[PDB]
This record gives sequence, C-alpha cells and structure tokens, in this order.
Amino acid sequence: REHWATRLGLILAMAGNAVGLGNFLRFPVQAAENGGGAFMIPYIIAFLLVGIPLMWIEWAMGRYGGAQGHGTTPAIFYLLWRNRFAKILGVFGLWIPLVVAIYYVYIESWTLGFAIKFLVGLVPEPPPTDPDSILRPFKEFLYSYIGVPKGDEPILKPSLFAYIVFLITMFINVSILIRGISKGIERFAKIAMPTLFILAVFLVIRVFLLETPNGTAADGLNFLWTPDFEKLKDPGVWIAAVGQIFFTLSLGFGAIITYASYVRKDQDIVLSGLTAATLNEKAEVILGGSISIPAAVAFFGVANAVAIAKAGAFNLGFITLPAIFSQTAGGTFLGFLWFFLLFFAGLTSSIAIMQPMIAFLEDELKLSRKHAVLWTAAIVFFSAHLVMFLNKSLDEMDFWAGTIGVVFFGLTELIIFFWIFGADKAWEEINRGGIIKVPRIYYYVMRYITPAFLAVLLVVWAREYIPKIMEETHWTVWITRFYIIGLFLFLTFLVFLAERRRNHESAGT
Amino acid sequence: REHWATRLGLILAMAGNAVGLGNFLRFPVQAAENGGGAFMIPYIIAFLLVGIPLMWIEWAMGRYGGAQGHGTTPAIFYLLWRNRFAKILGVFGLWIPLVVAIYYVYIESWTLGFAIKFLVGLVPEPPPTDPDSILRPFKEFLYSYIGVPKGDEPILKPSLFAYIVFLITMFINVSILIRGISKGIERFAKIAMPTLFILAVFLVIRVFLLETPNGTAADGLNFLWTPDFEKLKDPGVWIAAVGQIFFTLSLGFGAIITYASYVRKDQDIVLSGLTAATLNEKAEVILGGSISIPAAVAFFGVANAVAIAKAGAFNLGFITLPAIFSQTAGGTFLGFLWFFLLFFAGLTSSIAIMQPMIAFLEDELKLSRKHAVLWTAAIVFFSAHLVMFLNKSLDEMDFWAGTIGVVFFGLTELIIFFWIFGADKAWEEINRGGIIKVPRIYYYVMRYITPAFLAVLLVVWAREYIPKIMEETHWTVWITRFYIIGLFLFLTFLVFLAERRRNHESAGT
Ligand SMILES: CCCCCCCCO[C@@H]1O[C@H](CO)[C@@H](O)[C@H](O)[C@H]1O
Ligand SMILES: CCCCCCCCO[C@@H]1O[C@H](CO)[C@@H](O)[C@H](O)[C@H]1O
Ligand SMILES: CCCCCCCCO[C@@H]1O[C@H](CO)[C@@H](O)[C@H](O)[C@H]1O
Ligand SMILES: CCCCCCCCO[C@@H]1O[C@H](CO)[C@@H](O)[C@H](O)[C@H]1O
Ligand SMILES: CCCCCCCCO[C@@H]1O[C@H](CO)[C@@H](O)[C@H](O)[C@H]1O
Ligand SMILES: CCCCCCCCO[C@@H]1O[C@H](CO)[C@@H](O)[C@H](O)[C@H]1O
Ligand SMILES: CCCCCCCCO[C@@H]1O[C@H](CO)[C@@H](O)[C@H](O)[C@H]1O
Ligand SMILES: CCCCCCCCO[C@@H]1O[C@H](CO)[C@@H](O)[C@H](O)[C@H]1O
Ligand SMILES: CCCCCCCCO[C@@H]1O[C@H](CO)[C@@H](O)[C@H](O)[C@H]1O
Ligand SMILES: CCCCCCCCO[C@@H]1O[C@H](CO)[C@@H](O)[C@H](O)[C@H]1O
Ligand code: MET
Ligand code: MET
Ligand code: NA
Ligand code: NA
Ligand code: NA
Ligand code: NA
Repeated sequence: REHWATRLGLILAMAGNAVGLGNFLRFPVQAAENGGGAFMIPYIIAFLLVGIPLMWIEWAMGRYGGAQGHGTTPAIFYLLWRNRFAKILGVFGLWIPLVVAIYYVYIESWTLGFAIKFLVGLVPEPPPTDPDSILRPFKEFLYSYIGVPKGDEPILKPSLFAYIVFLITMFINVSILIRGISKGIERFAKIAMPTLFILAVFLVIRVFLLETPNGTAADGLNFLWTPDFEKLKDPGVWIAAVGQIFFTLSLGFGAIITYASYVRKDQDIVLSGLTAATLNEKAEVILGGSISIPAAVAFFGVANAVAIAKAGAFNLGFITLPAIFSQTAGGTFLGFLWFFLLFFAGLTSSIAIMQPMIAFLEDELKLSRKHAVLWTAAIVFFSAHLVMFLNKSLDEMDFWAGTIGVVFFGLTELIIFFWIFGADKAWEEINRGGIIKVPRIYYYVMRYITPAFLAVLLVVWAREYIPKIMEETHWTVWITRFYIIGLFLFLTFLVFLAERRRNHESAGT
Repeated sequence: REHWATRLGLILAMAGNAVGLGNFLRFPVQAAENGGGAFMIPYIIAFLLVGIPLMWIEWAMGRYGGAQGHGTTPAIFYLLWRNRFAKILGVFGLWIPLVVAIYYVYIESWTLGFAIKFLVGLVPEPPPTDPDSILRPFKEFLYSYIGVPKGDEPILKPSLFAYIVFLITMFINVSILIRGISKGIERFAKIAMPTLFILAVFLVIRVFLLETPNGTAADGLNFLWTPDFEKLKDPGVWIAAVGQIFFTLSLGFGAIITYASYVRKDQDIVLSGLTAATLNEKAEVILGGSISIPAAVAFFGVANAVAIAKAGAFNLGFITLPAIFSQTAGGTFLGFLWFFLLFFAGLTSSIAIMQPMIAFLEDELKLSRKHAVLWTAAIVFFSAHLVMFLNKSLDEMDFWAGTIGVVFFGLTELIIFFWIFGADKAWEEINRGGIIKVPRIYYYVMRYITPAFLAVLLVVWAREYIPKIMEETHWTVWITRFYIIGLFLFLTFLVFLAERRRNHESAGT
C-alpha cells in the first residue's frame, strides 16, 4: 500500500481535499441567502458539534481500514460491523463521491474555460452606468458557454469550447491521479495550495479597495459578521449551515476516509485532522467570505447583493463578480486570477472525490493504478454527458448525493463507528498515535450530541422540505434519478464481485 | 459444462428460441405493409441466402466455443481470431440480447396481462356495426394498460396491473432459467412447443371459418400468397424481408450461439439447425401468416387490413384481432387463447435472449447459476423502467439492437468465422458430426454471396434510411441512446474484468 511521504504533504493534500468550490462559490451564496451574520452563529456551532468530530471519525476509520489494505467504506464498514448490510451501506461511500464527481468536475471545467477566455481577453465588453447593461453581457457569456435553454425543451447545448475544456479537465485530473498518492496527489498539493493561498489573498486585498456610491467592501464584512439572534429559531438556517459544513469539509463523501487510508497505522490523525479542518475554515470564512460578498455589496448595496445570491448559485461567481471586475482597471486579468483560483481549488477537490473509486478498484478488484484511474475517468466522463445536456440534472445530483446523501452517510458512519463497533474502541482508535489528545468532552459529543443533532435535522428535512422536491419538479428529474440509481446498482454488483474474488482467493491459499 | 439431454429437447428448445412474437406479431405487419405476396419472394430468397447459412454458422461457433467452456461471443470471437478487437466486437453478442430482453420481456408481459384479463372477462364491451365503435374500446383498453400519453409529455403511465404482471413475467422467466439448460429450458420447451402448436392450429381453423360481407379468410391467404414482381426492384421490401429473417430466426442476437454451446462437441448441428430453422418458418408462414391477416381481411377487406398494419406493430395483434374475435361467439375466450399463445411464444424466446448474459457470468466471471440468473434478472428488470415509462424508448431499442444491431452482428460473425478464422476450417467445423452434409453450393454462398448481400443492404440502410432517424426524431431518443451506450460500456468493463481474472488464474496454476 502507498503512503503519504511527508506530514506537510498529508496536511496540504487533505486541505486541498476540503478547500474547493465550496469555499469560494457555495459559502458566499449560503451566507447571503441566510441573513449573513445570522448564518454564522449556526455555522460556527455546526463546525464545533458536527464538522470537527466527524472529521476525526473519518480519519480514524480511514487509517484503521488502510492498516488492513482497505481504502473504501464497503470493506471498512464490514471490518467495523461484520454484517452483510454493512457492505451495502458502504456502497454510498462509493456512490456519493462518484455522483459528486460527475457534476463537480464539469463545474471545475467551467472555471478553466473562463480562465482561458479571461486571460486571452475573449470576454464581453459592457457599454462604457446602468446595472443591467453591465450584468447582461456576462449573463449571456455564461449562458452561451453551458448552453442554457432558450425555449421550452429542458435541453442544454454546451459550446464546442466548453465540451473540449471538459476533456482537458478530465485529462489534467487523470495526469495527477495516475502518478498515485505521493508522486501525484501529494506533489501537486504542495504546489497548488500555496498558489491557491497567494491568489486568494491578492484578490481579497484588491476587493478591499472597492468603493462606489453604493458602498464599500467593509459594508460587506459588516453584513457577514454581524449577528442576528432572531434567525436562531429558524430551522432553515440550521439546515443550511450543517449542509455547508458537510460539503465544505468533504464529510460524508467517503473522500477523507480514502485519503486517511494512506496514513501509516501509527501516525497522528488528531492534530493533522484538526489542522486540515482549521485550514479549510480560514480559506472559507476569511478568504471565501471576503471576496464575493464585499464586492457585491460595494457595487450594489446589501439588499441587491442578497437578491443576486438568491437568483443562482453560479450568478455571483460566474456572472456578477467578473462584471464588477470589468468596471475596474485590469479587471479582465483580475477575472482570470479569480477563475484560475477556482480551477486550482476545484482540481485539488476533484482528485479527492475520484480517489475512492480508484482505491476500490485497486484494493478490492486488484486492478493496477493505471487501469483503475482510466476506468474511473471513463465512467465519470461518460456519465457527465447527462449533466452537460439535460437541464437541472446537475441540481438533482447535487441534492441526492451532495446534499441529502452526505448528511445521511455522515450519521450512518458515526452510528457504525461509535455505536456498533463500540464507543470506547472508537475513541481509542481516534486517539492512538495522537500528537495531541481529543478533548474529553468530545467523547460525549461524538456519542450523544452529534448523532441526535443530525437525526433531528434529517427528520425536519424529509418532512418539511423533500415532499416538495418529490412532487413539484419537472418530469425530467426522473431521468437523472433513474441513472444514478443504476450507478448504485452497478457499484453494488462490483462489491458482489469483489467478495466472490475474495472467496476464490481464500480457497486458493 | 451443462449439455442438452435429448436431441428432441435440443430441437424444441432451439425452435422455442426462434418461434416467438416475431412469428405472430411482427411477420403479419411486415408482410401486409410490403404488398403481401410482394414481400414473400424476397422473404423466401432471404431465408435461403441468409437465414439458413447464418443459422449453421451460429450453431458451429456455439458448439466450437462450448467445447472449450465458452458460451458467448466475447470469448468465442477471440478463439476464432486472437485479437483484442475481437473481444470488443464480441460485446455486441452480449449487448444485443440484453437490450432486446429489456423491451421484449415487457411486451411478453402484455400478452400475459391480456391473457389474464381475457380469461376472467375483464374486457371492453363494444355496442351490439360501425367499425370505429368496435375498434375504439379495444384501442382504449391497450392504451390504459401501457399508459399511452394523453398530452404533450413523452411519458407513459403503466397501469398497476401491467406493472405487477411484468414482475410476475420476470419471475416466470427466472423460475425456468434458474433450473438450468436440461432441467429448465429443455424441460419447459418440451411442454411449451406442443402447447404452442396446438393453440396455433386451433386458432387458424377458427379464423378460417370467418366470413363477412367484406370477405373471407381465403381472401387473406390470396393476398399473402400472390406474387407481385413489380416490388422486386424496391430495396425497401428487400431490407424489410432480411430484417424479418434475422429477427425471426434469432440470428445476430447471440442466442443461437449460446444455446449451441451446450451441444456436445461431437453431436450433429447440420440437420438439427436445419430442422429448427424449418420448424420456425412453418410456424411463421403457415401459422402466423394464417391468423392475423386473414381475419383482418375477412372483416375489413384487403385495403383496410393493410392500413391497420401500417398504423402500428401492436395495432393488429392487441387491438384489431381481439376486436374481431369479440364479434364472434365465445370470442373473449378465443382472445384468451390468442394471448396465451403469444405468452408461451414470448416466454420460450425471452429465456433464450437472457441466457447469453447468464452464460457470460457463469463461464467468464465464475458466478454460480443462481447468482448469474438473479443479477441478469435485476439488470433487465431495472432497465425495463425506461421502456415502461418513456414513450418511444421501446422503438429506439428495437431499432439499434433488434434491427440494425442484428444485421451488423450477423455480417461481423460471418466475416470472423468464414474469412479470418478460415473458410475451410469453418466449413469443416460446420460439417463435423453432421447426420447430413451441407450442400456444396452453400460454401460459396457463405463465403461470397451472404457477406456481399448483407454489406450492400447495410450500405443502402445507412445512406437512405438512418439519416432521417438521426435528424427527424424527438430529443428524448437521446435518453435511450445514452442508457444503452452505457450498457455497452458496462459489458465492456465486465469483459475487462473477465480477462484480468483469467490472467490471475493463469498465474495461480
Ligand atoms: C462517448 C460518449 C458519446 C456520447 C455522444 C455525445 C456527443 C457529443 O456531441 C458534441 O457536443 C459538443 C458540445 O455540445 C458539440 O460542440 C459537438 O459538435 C458535438 O459533437
Ligand atoms: C484551450 C484549448 C481549447 C480550444 C478549443 C477551440 C474550439 C474551437 O471553437 C470554435 O472557435 C471559433 C473561433 O473562436 C468559433 O467561431 C466557433 O464557433 C467555435 O466552434
Ligand atoms: C443524456 C445525454 C445524452 C447525450 C446526447 C449528446 C447530444 C449529441 O447530439 C448532437 O448534439 C449537437 C450539439 O448539442 C447537436 O448540434 C446535434 O443536432 C445533435 O445530434
Ligand atoms: C463541543 C465543543 C467542545 C469544544 C471545546 C474544547 C475545549 C477544550 O476543553 C478542555 O479539554 C481538556 C481536555 O479534555 C481539559 O483538560 C480542559 O479542562 C478543558 O478546558
Ligand atoms: C424518463 C421517464 C420518466 C417517467 C417518470 C415521470 C412520471 C411523472 O411524475 C412526475 O414526477 C415529478 C418528480 O417526482 C413530480 O414533480 C410530478 O408531480 C410528477 O408528475
Ligand atoms: C427498483 C426500481 C425503482 C424505480 C422506481 C419505479 C417505481 C415504480 O412506480 C410504480 O409504477 C406503477 C406503474 O405505473 C404504479 O402503478 C405504482 O403506483 C408505482 O408505485
Ligand atoms: C394476476 C395477479 C395480478 C393482479 C394485480 C391486481 C392489481 C390491483 O389493481 C387494482 O384493481 C382494482 C380493481 O380492478 C382497480 O380499481 C384499481 O384501479 C387497480 O389499481
Ligand atoms: C426512466 C424511468 C424512470 C422511472 C420513473 C418511475 C416513475 C415513478 O414515479 C411515480 O409514478 C407514478 C405512476 O406513474 C405516479 O403516479 C407518481 O406521481 C410518480 O411519482
Ligand atoms: C442458395 C440456394 C441453395 C439451396 C439449394 C440446395 C439444394 C441441394 O443441391 C444439391 O446439393 C448436393 C450436395 O452438394 C449435390 O450432390 C446435388 O447435385 C445438388 O442438387
Ligand atoms: C437527455 C439529454 C438529451 C440531449 C440531446 C438532445 C439534443 C437535441 O438533438 C436532437 O436530436 C434528435 C435525434 O438525433 C434530432 O432528431 C433533432 O433534430 C435534434 O434537435
Ligand atoms: C472533496 S469534494 C467535496 C467538496 C469540497 N470540500 C468543496 O468545498 O468544494
Ligand atoms: C430469441 S428472441 C429473438 C426474436 C424471436 N426469434 C422472435 O421471433 O420473437
Ligand atoms: Na480543493
Ligand atoms: Na471546502
Ligand atoms: Na419462443
Ligand atoms: Na421467430
């Protein structure tokens, strides 16, 4: 089995895993839609009661599985709970990162395509004051790229450039992953993360200098970091904050687990996991929070910046921000640095969500790294044609895997590790080899508070929020549902083949 | 490896393979649309120049592969041609019967649902002379069953009864296939085929007694068996006749090959294959030809019977015939016997098109029969939800696999066996163990005439007929195309896993 060469490489790879498009695109939208500072109290509490404990659990499960040659949850869940139902629940930790990769790599490719177009100056020129005469050209620019429907048919028409840039993006992911853990993922992370940090700081500084008749960047920071205790009784904010915590830290994705399975059995996971989790939050609240919102608030004021955020997840990052930058000197290049930042942020996360599938093929079906990587790319590339060509397929995949799936899988893996396997065995496995120990209070948080927190959250979700999505959507959602259910069955069949191969292997030695 | 117990069982199983819904539903529609007797000259020539030679080739390939423990074309194509490209072309002989099973078993289930409803008398009552007041209730009866779209959305809404009858149909297929070759397929065929023959003869006799002011059954037989030499210059008729020959004899489906791989290495295939092929043609031209057309012609006259046939493939068998029967004493029960005949005809063919997938899983991935059958059922059952719920998905699958696919695969397997492997080695393999020898002229037919016949046919197809289907269809065809292309990739991945398993097996002994 491969291992992380250096401790820094481990940290930066796990930080690259977490620090992605969730920090710079998703977080600003979530915070703005949910009252800015009103979102932040629930967010900080969710980091403390869910984010930190689950991160530790996933490192522990990972390292534990890796010590026996298993990187993924079908096998690992079985080690912790010797039951057939554990292998089947384990499939979600292959399915979730597979479904996420299918749309996530595609969005990642947009940032590469935009970066190329912004560098070379093939960008829209707004007329040289009206807010709609400035935003519209950039809206049309995004809409032509991805091919937003112009009529009634729920069909997308990606531009030829967008399609080819997706191929290149797939190729860049393959070129890193094919070199492995230490020579691929680890080496790249040591380059990407410093680059990512420098680009983000420069952008924050530039944005901090923005001032118009409508306000300054400081007004954005006031909006984001000013508490509103009247939203603490709103369950919608709590649900939003916990979902962002999961997405942002890569929890319930099976990706922290796969990476941790390359950590040596003896090596520290307590301080290392805390550092990775803390690095992500800095990149999220300080860097990600200080770019999009303050720029939007400076140019448009608070109320218009909120309305922009509610309109679309991609509105703020792909339309509004570049439009704002175009009104400043050197703004096209500043647009390039933004999209380049997003590309590197995405690339380090997409190599993380494809590694579980690769680890499964190597560990359980004994494929070489070359074949495991190429087949994984092939499945992701093929399946992405659904997201590329069917309108709202992306949204459906993001909901079932990236939103519902991750919270469900987070609760599941906590139950399996801390209740079934055993709380005291779990607690010991977490702390073993630790440079620091997990604060004692977290034993009771992990065992009682976190599972009750997530169970109540998921109950309110299924009752008050998902009956609408099951009944008030266009019929084409069943195409995506049909396909991703098929993907689960496919992966189940692979788990079946893996165990039959094991049975023949045990009848041969 | 399993083997057919008796020679009769072999014959009746291979006859059950060929004699299906193609004989009783597809053939009447094809003949009527193409000028009746005008269709028959090309049909007889296609039987002689394509049907007979290819049947022999598929028995030979099958038996040859079976002698080395291989039932399916990925392996068999490789034995005949030791090239990587041969295994990939071999996938079509898993893909075609898999895609065909997905829609064919569903249509088979309609005949079971209709049989149950006709037996119990839950049928429409037409008013006790107007042709539309009689046909409409039966049209509505079929349309409610399968859930034909009432609006603009390309969405089907199967009745609860139809869905449950599909489950039962899947279960009946499983219950036969799970018992194996001799104890399942062979035992059932010895019951089904005699039953099928008796039911068909009784129906022919009953139909022969039909006489109205618009004509008799004899007028139907005159229409069908009267030559029109002015259509012999029409390429559309030739294309139609060859397509029916392929479909009707199960050629290019990989199903004759899989069945033949259970024939002992020494056993006769020349007389046995000719008998099976000849039994099918009797059931097709004498039995299938004498039911639907003569009844339609008796009640409506020739021109109206032709128009009915052009309206739909299911119009004649599921709407018109039962409507005609309802005007006769005991007609509901006669409706039952028709649908019962269709069910048994379908069931013996669907167990044949699922056996390739089962043979692959047993032979190459070393799954037990139980697991191979259940996983095959699972994939077919799951994938059938596409055909059940998306309007015209059935048509798209029938075209790419059941129409284009089979002719392409027929030409491919002939090239591999008679050109690459070697004409003289092929000829020897066919004749070895023969109770009779293949007439010498067929060597030159197999080597020169048949391949040139099919190549010219496929050229005119791609030039004059398929650009319309690629450009003049609704966008929803790309859902079915996307899914069945995914199925090909899935099966390719399984061929990849099968060879990796072989490589580990050869490094273990
Ligand atoms: C291996 C997967 C094949 C699935 C068929 C998808 C064909 C892709 O179609 C391509 O889409 C691009 C983006 O819209 C267009 O610019 C190209 O003209 C078109 O060839
Ligand atoms: C970074 C490498 C990706 C480059 C892909 C180029 C795809 C070609 O894209 C073409 O460009 C033309 C000129 O701009 C346009 O007029 C055409 O509409 C477009 O199809
Ligand atoms: C679920 C996704 C199915 C993949 C279908 C890919 C669409 C390829 O289809 C082609 O796309 C081109 C560009 O969009 C169009 O110009 C062509 O008319 C169309 O045939
Ligand atoms: C759920 C929120 C918990 C976060 C608070 C963590 C602060 C650490 O809490 C510390 O833990 C140490 C080790 O158990 C104790 O020795 C100290 O008394 C205690 O202050
Ligand atoms: C491609 C085949 C899809 C067929 C399934 C469509 C059945 C229509 O079901 C639709 O489902 C939607 C989402 O749950 C709901 O919002 C709609 O109310 C409902 O009409
Ligand atoms: C394992 C495959 C699950 C895919 C979801 C398909 C759910 C089937 O849906 C069923 O369809 C029937 C026929 O229209 C209806 O009569 C039933 O009310 C409905 O439950
Ligand atoms: C042969 C066994 C299959 C029987 C399945 C029965 C499915 C129940 O079907 C129900 O039947 C009712 C009474 O006819 C109808 O009123 C309902 O609309 C229908 O849902
Ligand atoms: C590609 C096929 C996707 C499978 C979708 C199955 C549709 C299940 O969806 C359900 O179907 C019922 C009966 O049609 C409807 O009454 C319900 O509104 C719908 O939710
Ligand atoms: C392509 C149409 C061919 C069908 C005709 C088959 C009739 C059999 O043809 C016979 O073959 C025998 C064995 O080779 C010869 O001994 C006979 O002379 C010949 O009449
Ligand atoms: C589910 C995603 C499907 C997206 C692909 C639809 C692209 C539209 O392409 C359509 O293809 C049809 C069939 O080839 C043609 O008949 C139409 O002319 C064409 O517009
Ligand atoms: C490792 S991919 C999961 C999402 C990622 N943590 C992000 O924030 O973009
Ligand atoms: C063996 S399934 C192929 C079709 C079948 N020969 C029929 O006529 O229905
Ligand atoms: Na990242
Ligand atoms: Na993140
Ligand atoms: Na049959
Ligand atoms: Na037939």
